[PDB]
Amino acid sequence: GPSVFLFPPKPKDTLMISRTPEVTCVVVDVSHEDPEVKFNWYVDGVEVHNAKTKPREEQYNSTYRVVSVLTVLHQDWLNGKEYKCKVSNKALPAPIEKTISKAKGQPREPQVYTLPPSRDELTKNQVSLTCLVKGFYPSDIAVEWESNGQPENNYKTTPPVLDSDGSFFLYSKLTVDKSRWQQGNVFSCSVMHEALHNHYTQKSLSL
Amino acid sequence: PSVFLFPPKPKDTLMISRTPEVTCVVVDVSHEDPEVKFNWYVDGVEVHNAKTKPREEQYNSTYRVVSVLTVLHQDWLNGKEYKCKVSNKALPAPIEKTISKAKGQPREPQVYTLPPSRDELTKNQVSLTCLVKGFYPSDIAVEWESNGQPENNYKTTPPVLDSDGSFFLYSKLTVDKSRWQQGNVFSCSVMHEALHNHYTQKSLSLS
Ligand SMILES: *[C@@H]1O[C@H](CO[C@H]2O[C@@H](C)[C@@H](O)[C@@H](O)[C@@H]2O)[C@@H](O[C@@H]2O[C@H](CO)[C@@H](O[C@@H]3O[C@H](CO[C@H]4O[C@H](CO)[C@@H](O)[C@H](O)[C@@H]4O[C@@H]4O[C@H](CO)[C@@H](O[C@@H]5O[C@H](CO)[C@H](O)[C@H](O)[C@H]5O)[C@H](O)[C@H]4NC(C)=O)[C@@H](O)[C@H](O[C@H]4O[C@H](CO)[C@@H](O)[C@H](O[C@@H]5O[C@H](CO)[C@@H](O)[C@H](O)[C@H]5NC(C)=O)[C@@H]4O)[C@@H]3O)[C@H](O)[C@H]2NC(C)=O)[C@H](O)[C@H]1NC(C)=O
Ligand SMILES: *[C@@H]1O[C@H](CO[C@@H]2O[C@@H](C)[C@@H](O)[C@@H](O)[C@@H]2O)[C@@H](O[C@@H]2O[C@H](CO)[C@@H](O[C@@H]3O[C@H](CO[C@H]4O[C@H](CO)[C@@H](O)[C@H](O)[C@@H]4O[C@@H]4O[C@H](CO)[C@@H](O)[C@H](O)[C@H]4NC(C)=O)[C@@H](O)[C@H](O[C@H]4O[C@H](CO)[C@@H](O)[C@H](O)[C@@H]4O)[C@@H]3O)[C@H](O)[C@H]2NC(C)=O)[C@H](O)[C@H]1NC(C)=O
Repeated sequence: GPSVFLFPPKPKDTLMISRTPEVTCVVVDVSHEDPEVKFNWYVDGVEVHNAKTKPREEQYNSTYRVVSVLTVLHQDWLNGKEYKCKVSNKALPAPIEKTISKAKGQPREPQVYTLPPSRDELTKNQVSLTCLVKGFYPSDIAVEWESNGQPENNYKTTPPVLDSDGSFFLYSKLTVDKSRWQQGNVFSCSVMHEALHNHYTQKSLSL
Repeated sequence: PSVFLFPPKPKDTLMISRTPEVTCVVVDVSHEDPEVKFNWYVDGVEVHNAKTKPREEQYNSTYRVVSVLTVLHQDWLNGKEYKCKVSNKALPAPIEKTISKAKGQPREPQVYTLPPSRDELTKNQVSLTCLVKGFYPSDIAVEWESNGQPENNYKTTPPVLDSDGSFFLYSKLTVDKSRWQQGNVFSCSVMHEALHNHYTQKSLSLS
């Protein structure tokens, strides 16, 4: 009994035309008795025929895996067009269908706020710098840290929590050594979201 | 006939006035096959303190049976395991399931209260920030109180594994800009086993 899994493009892939958003349809538990699989793709009902399906790979449980990837348009995804993957197999009484698209709802511009560290944390070895992004819809977002054009990598981004007013919020905490923050250095919190102008914004944070 | 187990709520075990109540769930019950059985084993030894709630009726014609067992607070904190066993006339084997608290040395959380950014002053409301970090396990509970009464207009982020192996999160309490300008004091309460008396709190006020 095969099962089908569908995945959305990464949030950054759609916010800039420099990248290529894609939707991947994965089939697992492909029986050895009947390993033939056909992929039918549909976008808002009408069938599309520009899908690039890779040949099957046998897994270690003697079950094959077929993967079909369809490259989508940036504006089509941001306009909320449903993508449907149809998988047919001789071992399936009925074909399996999976649909995916952007979450419905009017886009909402996120608010970016940078918080200087608490006074209590000025005694410890390292100092936490926090960035608050709130009110953005949908949850597809990307937050990054850098200083003087150089990325910072000791940070963790929280999952988008559903706020009380139907919107989303999250926190991105950057961990830095004490000495760096004491020198009056400037750090920037970079946020990319579809409701922001040019799908990008940043705010500085210094002593 | 799927078996699912869930741990007690993190706040239940930290207060002796509550009940942990480990929950065992059996979904996709067989329509014609009745009498879902239940048995419990604690560290191997069988116990009989279960509360088998009467079943419900779901929309897809698959009812649910839940068995409830209350455990000792220290037993869960000491890491004792719990095993729920099920049987039926549609189940060939007695499918089991075991759950225990996360293994590892508990670490004391650090509580930091952060003020709203200067850019957020121009809005009708301001968002308070409480930073909890460096705690393990992820089982924790965060609340907000102001002048002896509970503020409930807040959302708490899920725990996130940090780079050192500890967890962290945030909680955002939203209050009207009028209240914050007066000088009202707001407290962030954190409950964890690694804290003395399983409780600590930090205040936050305009000054
Ligand atoms: C017919 O209809 C059936 C019922 O209808 C329901 O269907 C639902 C989809 C939904 O629409 C409902 O509205 C509707 O009523 C339906 O039955 C489904 O079957 C599903 C089959 O997968 C099953 O889904 C699983 O759910 C669990 C967790 O479910 C809880 O949380 C989610 C949200 O996170 C909610 O669904 C819900 O809130 C569930 O309840 C939580 O648990 C308990 C409740 O008992 C609460 O805790 C207690 O609370 C009380 C409070 O009084 C006490 O305080 C007590 O002390 C507490 O303990 C808790 O608060 C509840 N809420 C929350 C938020 O937690 C998911 O985790 C499952 O995903 C996991 O499982 C798969 C398969 O095993 C794995 O891929 C993986 O599991 C684990 O993953 C780990 C990853 O790190 C890994 O390490 C582990 O090893 C791995 N596990 C194993 C064993 O290996 C996934 O992560 C899964 O989605 C539904 O729960 C069930 N319905 C109900 C009501 O239970 C039928 O499917 C449907 N169709 C048919 C054909 O019958
Ligand atoms: C036979 O073996 C198959 C292959 O498994 C491999 O081989 C075996 C021998 C072992 O070595 C495995 O470790 C190895 O992986 C099995 O296929 C697996 O089936 C299960 C279902 O039973 C699939 O689980 C599903 O996973 C979804 C997400 O999967 C992505 O993320 C995984 C990490 O979390 C990653 O490991 C996967 O490879 C996959 O990667 C994504 O790929 C896409 C495109 O390629 C990328 O765009 C993504 O970025 C990738 N992801 C990441 C994180 O980078 C889950 O979403 C899904 O859960 C959902 O559905 C369930 C209901 O089904 C809900 O309960 C749940 O809440 C959620 O909604 C599900 O867990 C697994 O992915 C399959 N493995 C692979 C590699 O695809 C067969 O199952 C096995 N059969 C038998 C009979 O033994």
